[PDB]
Amino acid sequence: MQTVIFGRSGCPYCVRAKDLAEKLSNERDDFQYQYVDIRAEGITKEDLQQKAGKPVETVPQIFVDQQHIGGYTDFAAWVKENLDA
Repeated sequence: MQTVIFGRSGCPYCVRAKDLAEKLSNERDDFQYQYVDIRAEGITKEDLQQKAGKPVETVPQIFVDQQHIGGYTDFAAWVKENLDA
């Protein structure tokens, strides 16, 4: 599916979500990922806040096609109990 990482380049934080999503992207031939940045490209915390589900002031965040998962933690966990095959 389409996994999207919306993080803050510069910090070794999104790196985990990208690596995970990426690795998955290769472990499973049906998985693709996208690294989108909030400043580098120009996104607004408002729009994101809206599409994520009011994550107040917490980054980075991961999205899955249409649903929002949360932070790298939720992403790793989500992955574990979803792509365990």
